[PDB]
Parts: sequence; structure tokens; C-alpha cells
Amino acid sequence: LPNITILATGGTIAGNLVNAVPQLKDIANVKGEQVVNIGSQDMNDNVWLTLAKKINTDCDKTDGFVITHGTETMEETAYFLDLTVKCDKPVVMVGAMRPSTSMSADGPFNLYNAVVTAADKASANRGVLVVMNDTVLDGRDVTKTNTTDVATFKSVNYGPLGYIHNGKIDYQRTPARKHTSDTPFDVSKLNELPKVGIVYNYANASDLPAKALVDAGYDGIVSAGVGNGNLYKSVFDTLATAAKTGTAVVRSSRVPTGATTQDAEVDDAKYGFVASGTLNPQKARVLLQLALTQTKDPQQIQQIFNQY
Amino acid sequence: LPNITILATGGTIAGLVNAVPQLKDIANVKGEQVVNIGSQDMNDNVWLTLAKKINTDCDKTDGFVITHGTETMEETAYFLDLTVKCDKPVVMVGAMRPSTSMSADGPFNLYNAVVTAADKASANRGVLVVMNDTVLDGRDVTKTNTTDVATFKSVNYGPLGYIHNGKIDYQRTPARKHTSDTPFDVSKLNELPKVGIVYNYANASDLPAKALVDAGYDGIVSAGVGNGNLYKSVFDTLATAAKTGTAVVRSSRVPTGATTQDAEVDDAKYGFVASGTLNPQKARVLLQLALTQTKDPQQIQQIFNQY
Amino acid sequence: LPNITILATGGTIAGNLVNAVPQLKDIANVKGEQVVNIGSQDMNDNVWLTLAKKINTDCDKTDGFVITHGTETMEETAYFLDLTVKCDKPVVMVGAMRPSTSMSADGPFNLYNAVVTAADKASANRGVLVVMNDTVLDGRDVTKTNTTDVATFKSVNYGPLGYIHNGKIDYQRTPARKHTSDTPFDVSKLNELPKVGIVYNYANASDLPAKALVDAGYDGIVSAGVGNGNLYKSVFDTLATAAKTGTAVVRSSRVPTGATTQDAEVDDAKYGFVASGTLNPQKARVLLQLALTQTKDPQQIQQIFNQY
Amino acid sequence: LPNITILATGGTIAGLVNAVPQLKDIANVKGEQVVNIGSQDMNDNVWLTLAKKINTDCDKTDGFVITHGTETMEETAYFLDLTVKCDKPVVMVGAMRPSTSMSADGPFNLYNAVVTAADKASANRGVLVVMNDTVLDGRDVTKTNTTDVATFKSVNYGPLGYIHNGKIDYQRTPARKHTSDTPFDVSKLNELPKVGIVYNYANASDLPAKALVDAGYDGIVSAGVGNGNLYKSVFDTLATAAKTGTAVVRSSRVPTGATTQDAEVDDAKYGFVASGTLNPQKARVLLQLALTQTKDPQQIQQIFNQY
Repeated sequence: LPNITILATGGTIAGNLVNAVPQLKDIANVKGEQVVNIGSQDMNDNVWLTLAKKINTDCDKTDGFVITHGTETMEETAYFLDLTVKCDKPVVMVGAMRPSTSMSADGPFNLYNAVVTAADKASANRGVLVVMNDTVLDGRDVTKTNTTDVATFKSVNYGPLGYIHNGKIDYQRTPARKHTSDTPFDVSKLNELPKVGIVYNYANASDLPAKALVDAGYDGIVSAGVGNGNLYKSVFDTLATAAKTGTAVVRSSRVPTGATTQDAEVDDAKYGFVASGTLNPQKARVLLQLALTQTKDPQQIQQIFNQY
Repeated sequence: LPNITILATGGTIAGLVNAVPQLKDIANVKGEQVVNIGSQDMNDNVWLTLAKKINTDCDKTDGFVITHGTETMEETAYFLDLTVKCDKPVVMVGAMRPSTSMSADGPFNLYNAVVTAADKASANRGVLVVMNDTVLDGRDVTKTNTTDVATFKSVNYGPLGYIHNGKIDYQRTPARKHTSDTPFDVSKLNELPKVGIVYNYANASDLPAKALVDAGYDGIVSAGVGNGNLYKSVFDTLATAAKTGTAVVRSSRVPTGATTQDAEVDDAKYGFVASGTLNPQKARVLLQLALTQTKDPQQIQQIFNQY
Repeated sequence: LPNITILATGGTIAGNLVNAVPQLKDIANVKGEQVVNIGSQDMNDNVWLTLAKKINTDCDKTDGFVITHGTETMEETAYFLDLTVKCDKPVVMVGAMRPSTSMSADGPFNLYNAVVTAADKASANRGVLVVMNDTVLDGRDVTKTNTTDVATFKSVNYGPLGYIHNGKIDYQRTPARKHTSDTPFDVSKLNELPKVGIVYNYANASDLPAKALVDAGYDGIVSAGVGNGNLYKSVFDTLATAAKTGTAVVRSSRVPTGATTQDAEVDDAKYGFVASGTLNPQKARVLLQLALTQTKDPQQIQQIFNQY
Repeated sequence: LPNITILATGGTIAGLVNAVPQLKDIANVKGEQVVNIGSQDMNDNVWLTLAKKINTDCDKTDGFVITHGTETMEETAYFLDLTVKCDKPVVMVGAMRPSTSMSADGPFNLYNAVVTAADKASANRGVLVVMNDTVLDGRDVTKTNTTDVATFKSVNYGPLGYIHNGKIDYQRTPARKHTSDTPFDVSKLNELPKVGIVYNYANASDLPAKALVDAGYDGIVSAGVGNGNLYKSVFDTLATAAKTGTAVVRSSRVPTGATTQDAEVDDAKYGFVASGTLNPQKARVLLQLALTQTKDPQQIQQIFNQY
């Protein structure tokens, strides 16, 4: 059987796991390590870095990775890994929307399908994956869609990669944007990422949140804008100013699906802004950080946002 | 024919009676420009004058159609939903495509909005939003896609009705209390309490929050992660704010579902309020209105459970 | 505690139930009877009738009803009950998309939420309900949306009535079309319903399926049409003929959401057809049957389709 | 500019080069009326002439746009998806609103269809359907709502791309084999095997099924309940049909999800084939094509697993 490493980041989503869900040993030789233990609402740069470094380091001593993670920021960590992992093997993330002690807990079957997915030769080369509710989803498009439903995770713009039925996966899609080993981002020698904060836009929005970050010298700000990436009067003036003094700004949107498009609502080229495409604000933050270890040029950051 | 007043807040979404002549077959239309701005610039002032206007001219017309940008449409709708005291239908409409583009959506949207406003059956269902052949309630409606003509949906509870050929099949009506059943009256107000929103994500900074607490904001709404949870730093900052008078609502960046009470965070211990299904921008509207009435978290929660 | 009767129609969706899901006895006094035992793909007129007659007969000796049922035809039985039950008390239907022995089986929590719903004073007067995946759905709009997902049941046109969190229900909607005790349909003295069959429309469709039913003297045919209730050349000619000789025909659609509207695509008044509104074909069959015990007039059957 | 041929199958969805002049900014357009019918009347003949035409004129143009009714659009798309042998893009488009209604959708749909057909990037993605700013693959696309302009979606796997300002962001491409990678060639055919569809519901009659078996149909597709299950009577009838040569595919009336193999029904024991995610109308298309190749259920299943 294939050797699969389980990397745990928080509490257990089932019930070692192998004793709590004994069916696991019919599809794989499982072994687990606790790399950290926190609720995902506390996820941060440190954890990301040690996760990536680990996966890259232990890549050759296993056939696949399953990463146990809270649902709250799952979509964030998934995209980060999608851009920094250099392992050929499958890296699959999984979680549970119900506590492992509640009746009809979802963790056990999710964990099982995650291992099934990691052990499938066909899962290789599709980038970092998230398996939930019988579905294989790519790290880039997947997002949390409902606060409590077991079926909350969906790839809202472009759809899932596959569905699992009885331990078999029917793959009918694979991501087109470049990921993992095709990206130029390498964090193996990094101890911190650039600082990137997110501001929200709504009626009568205050410019203070933005000004606080510009004053603390943040490397980039991501704007959760209204509609197709638009911004409130005040927030606009503040960010426009930031940009011409070296702060990098990405226009994203609080609207949950669709792309924030280039030069449509805002003259990006005139102000030096970057449009995030379909990346929502939290995902746009992950990319902007990674771009910033590479360049400060908005014209180039845009190219990056068009390729990954 | 019914008299319908069109209140314009921005540019024209069509081309009105001359641009879409079919209008005078269902109503006697008249329009005024109350303000002219893009909705991404919508603000407290505008809201107040809109409400005062509707309440004041309520008796000289049978229904209102409000032309508005889609960007903050869902915000204004909820505000009106809570402050209008007119029995008559108040309908909001917009367009996702410029009126000059081919296949522009404004004309038929405007048409169906007037149809909706002139329908006797539309009365008493609170402020409505009509887009893409659908009648949606001001509370649940939200922008779902950045560019799709079909972007507006009532994501948690669904639409009130569908329009086909100028007839509306109503199969639902809002249960939360709205318009004339709320205790909020802004007719004598010139400003609303100050309420800001902060976002949560991995490694989130506490600075945005601290900026608002330092400027003495009356309330902060937190766009949390998952079921209204917060990042370490933002938590500590908001928890402190709350015990010094600042009101804090836990909402969520997750587009559908309720942020529930005392599940993820001990709301009672810290004095927080959970927003239910109100997304952050909508939660800001209600917190503002609540704050003109009370500063008690235990009561603000009650308000969040009723409206 | 409230007394709740569980009426079982097939296999058990959990594991008496009270021993398999012991939490039940904290919210209700439960008692169960097996009225029949079949897979729901075999549901039929007989079963419907005995279900309705039972609920109506035992109405006064309990506070609420939970009906255990297969998912396959759930939406059919739910609507039938929605139109024939005369009990004031709550009638809630529930099922499971996963076998009760599979890991992460959904039956137990569904059953629990169904009992919670039935015992809630607020559930009364909202018509027959279906509780699945933490959601309260009305019998009329609810349909099966996916072949295997635990979250398959949704009220696709008008939305759910409420969501359950921790045994509390937040109701924010109630159905407007008349149901249960406001309908004129009474089956308490019936031993059979009129015969109503369904035909499908697609490219190059054959007229044989329709002609078979007209020749066997069916009381009504429901057409699963294409688009907004349209029909294929051949099927059209055959049904148009049927209608002017006394067969009642409803135009519905195979498209899963939206209304099949009146006189839009087909001149209903000229041919004597009835449009189903938002009722999908299987649901339109249930109503047509019930209307037929009352009238053969198409003009009137249409009124019925506009009221229930 | 690229030369694009528009093949019309019904009425005009716009008003073409004169009705939507912007067209001549992106392509040299030319059109022919190959047939003229409402798509609810689409049939085998039309399909065959469409395919033969595209294959025959493939070299005298850079791309095809096919104008077609929305009712059976999803059926024709899949058929072409399996029988076209042209490298060039073949795009289908329609309109949910009559070209004379205000806010008619045909013009911009047509525009984006031509844009799509002229894009070098659209090549090799199989037959496409362009509606409401979206590029969808012929296999997964289906009609989702009876009247909404946004009705077409690829409900199981999602769209291939979104169009904004005449640029397409492609992020997906179909994995199942299509067009020139399939073994189906109808260039020498004058008729397809006969395949009918039956529906399942409570108390379903077996007559519809029996009518087709008695008329010697080559195959029957069953729109089953749930995961492809069948009613008592329909089951017994189809099971019998299968062991006498009739081919039977279990599909489902449930609009999304796969009907899976050997889960609910023992397909191997009765000789049935499960359709996977193909809905009944789409399952009919593939069964027809398979039947021109084989009558073996074990092999028809393989076909259903590959295309």
C-alpha cells in the first residue's frame, strides 16, 4: 500500500487517527505528526512557512500528504501551499464542519476520502487539493460558502476537479493557472513574508483602517471593494496616494464570485493598481505577499496576477 | 393608472418615460433627481435624505421606484427597509450593464420595477429590490457576482416572487419586522452613529480595529472567519473595546449562513452581539440604527433577533 | 415533553430508534409504527392514501409526526401530504443520503432535527415539512437536486423556511399557497386516485409513450416539456388530440427550476392545456390527480394550479 | 480579420452583420440558413446535416458560430461535441428573450460568440456554448431555468471561461475526449439508431416503456429517481428488454450528479449501463452513437466512461 503522511495542524477531526478510523489501513500505510496545534482562525505566516518547508523537505520519504486543518482559513493555507509546494506528490487538505463528537460528524469520511485522494496516482500534478463532502477541489478556486453547512466548500467560479464515489475519483478537470513546481516562488530560505493587510469597502466607509496600514509601512494593501472592485471616495484617495509612494495595492472585491477586472471600473494603469481577477481578498493577499518577495513593480505584479 | 414616482440617485439606467415608452402603459410616471453619485460613494447623508423624502411624499403617490447603483444597493435597501414609514411599495432597481451597451439590462429592469411598484400585492412586503425578473426583499438580497446581470439573489431565504409578463407570482413575504413596524425613526436626525467594519484573515493586523477605537467609533462590525470567529489580535482588541463602551457585532465574510450566538465565541462573556444572517455591510446598517436607541449589548442582540 | 409519533415507511435511517439515537428522549416522548416497508423508488397511490388516512385519524392522539421515508420520491409524497393532511399538528418528513452503517452517516442527526422540528410550536401551520441537512423545507418547493450529496434537498425556486442551529429554528418564511386544512381535497373515503402519467420531451422524441397512455384511458398526462413548457412536434399533436377528447394535460418542464408559464410558448387556451407554474413534472402529477377527483374542466384545473 | 461562418438553424436572435454592426470589428462574417425550425422540433436529420456541413466546410473558414434555440441546445451541443472532426472552434449561441423585447440578450450573446470563435485559444476545447458572458463545454452544459437569461450552466464541473470586454480567461478544458478524438463518424449515415426516454416517478406506468420495446427501439434511456433507481414496473420491463437485445442506460431525473455504476442497481446482472453525469437527454445522444458501433452492454459502459 502507498505511504501517506498525515500532517496535523489543530485538533483531531475524527474520534491515533488510524485507531479512530480503522478503514484507513485498507487503503494506506498511515503515519501522522502534529506540526502545530491551533484553531485555524489563528493561522499565520509562521505556520504557513513551516508547513511549506516541511512538505518540501519530507517530499521524498512518502507518496502523499494529507493535511488536517480548520475550515475557517482553509482556503487561505490551501492557496499558499498551491504556490509554494515543490513536491510532485499529492498534497490534500481536509477538515470537518462538525465536532468529532457530534452525531453525524463529517470528519471521519472526509478524512477517509482525503487519504483515498492522496493515494490516487491520478491526483498528482493537479496542485494542492482540498477534499470535502465527497468532492475534490483545487486550492485556488475553493472557498468557504456557508458558515455551518457540511457542504460549504465549493469552487465557486470554475468548479471542482472531481467527485468521489466508493473510493474512486472521476477527474474531469485540472487547474490551468500554474501552481506548485511551476511557480517562481520559493520560501525555503524565508523567515517572514512581506506585510499585506486587507481593507473593506461599504457605504460611508472610513479611511482610517487604510491609513493605519500605510502609516505602519505595510508592503501592500488588498482592497475588498464593492461591485467590480470599486472603492469608496475616501478609501480611494488614501490608496491612490499610497501607491505612488511605493505601497502596492490590489483591487479585489467583497462580492463572493466573479473576477475583479482590469481597467474596467478604475483606471488601474493611471493609479498603479493591480486587479485581482477571480481571487477574493484573502486569496489575493496570499499572492500579493508572494509577488512582493519578487518585485515591487505594479506592472509586473499584474502579470503575476494573470499567471497564477 | 397608478401614479408612480421615480427617485433617481445616480446616472440613468436606460436610454425615462421617453427612453422606455412602454412605461406609460402601466403607470403615470414622474421623476426627480434627489442626488447624483455613483453608489460606491453612497453615504449617511444620502440615506437620511432618501428616507425623509419617501416618508414626506408618501401620500402624494401610489408607489416609489428608486434608481440606484448596484455596488451598495443591498445596503441602502436594508436601511430603507428599516426606516421608511410609508404603506406604499418602495422598489429599488439598477443595471449591471451601461445603458449604451448592446443588450443593456436597465430598460426591462426599470419596466418590471414600475410594474412591481404598481401592484397592489406588493404593499406590506417591506422595501423591495427588483432585478432580473425577480422580486427580492431588502433584508436578504445581496450582490453575488461582480458582473453578471443575474447577480442579485436572496442567498439565505430566497426571493419573494418572479415576474412574467407584468404579472407577479408572490409566494413569500418577509417575517422579520420592517418599515412601519420598527421603532427606528430618522426623520429628526442629521447624522447616524459611527460604525466601521474590519476584516479577518490569516495573520490579520489589529491596526484597522485600533484606528476606529481610537477615533471613538460607536461600534465596529467584524467580518469574521467561519462562524463569526476572529483572529487572535483582532479579538483582544475588540474584547477590550467592548468593555469600555464600544459595541461589537460578530458577522462573517462567508457570504451565506448565519453567524450564530454563543457557538464559536462566548458572546455573553465579552459583550459581543452575533449578526445572524446579516452580512457585515448589512450588520452595520442595523447596528447604526440600534445605537440611536441603546448602547446595551444585551439589547442590541434582541434587536438583531427581531429585525 | 411533547409526544411525537414516528411513522416509518422503509428501512431505518439510524443505527427502536430511541435506543439507536438516545438523545431523542431529551426533546420528546417518541413512539414509532411501521406503516409499510418498501424502498421509496416503489412508492405508489396505495401507500399515499394509507399515509394520509393515518395522519388524519391519529391526529388527536399526538403533538407531532415525523415520517421516515426514502429520498428518491420524498418530494412527491411530501407534496401529496401537503395537500391532503387535515391535522393542525406538524408533519415532518426525513431521510438519509447515506446508509446508516456508513461512516459519517447522516440519518441520526437528520432524525434528531426532524423530531426537534416536529416538537416546535412554531412549526405548526406551515404545511407539510421536510427536514434535511439542518434545513426546514416546505413540501411544495422542495426537490432532489443531486444524486448523492447529503445536501441534495433544496427549495429551488423560493427557498427554505428555516435553518436549525442547536435545536433552535430561525423561521423567516412560510408558504403562501394554500395547504393542508385549506385545501378542498379529501381522500379519506378514496381507494384509488385518477391515473396520471408523465411523458418526457427531447429532440426527435417519440409519440408512442404518450399514445400508450391515451389508449389505456389515462385521466391525465403530465408533459415534462423542453424550455418553458414546450413540446416536440409529435408529442404536441398527440396531446392536443387527447385534450379535446377529455384527457387532461398539464404542461410542465424537464428544466429543474422556474415556472412553466401560461399562454407564453403554447396557446394553452386554444388547446385546453394547463400550465404547471413552478411545479416540476412529478409534483404536477400529484396536483393533477387531486384536481381530477374534483373536476375535468381545464379552465378550472388551471385555477387550481394557480392556488395550490 | 478571421473569417467566421454563422450557421443559422432557426429565427434570428438579433434585430446579422447589419443588426449588430460591431461584429465587423472582430470578424469577417458570413452566414447561411441551414434549416429553419424552433428547437423544440430538433431531430436526427438536422443533427446529421449540421455535422456533415461543419466537417465539409471546415477548411474554408477559421471558426463557426451556430445560432440555435435554447430548448434543445444542450442536446445538439453534445452531439456535435462527439461528431465534429474540425480543429476549428464551433460555438453555439442563443437568446432567452425575443430579439424585439427590450433588454434583448441575443445581440451581446452573438457578439461574444463571435469573439469566442475568433479566439485562437478556443481551439481544441470541443464544441462550445456561449451564453451570458460564459464559455461552457458542450458536455456538461444544461438548461437550468425556464426563463432566466442566465439559465445555462455547467452544473457538475463548471464553465471553461468568462468573457470580459472581448477577452476570455480560460481556466479549464474538458478531459473527456471529444470531436476528433472520438470514433464516431456520421459522415456516411442517413439515420441514427432509435433511442427513447422514459421517466420514473411514484406509481409510474410501464406502458411508455413497453411501447418502445414493442416498436423495436434499439435503446431506452431511463430518467430514474435518485441515484438512477427505477420503479418496480419499469424495472421488470427494462430488465426483460435488456436480455433480448435492447440496450438500457440508467440515468436520472435529478438535475446534477452522476448516476453511478452498480450502486443502487446491479448493472452487471441485468446488463444495464449507468450514465455517469450525463442527464437523460444527453445520455440518449451518446447511446445512439455507441449503438452505431456496438450492441454490447459491457462495451457501451466503457464508452460511457470515456466520452
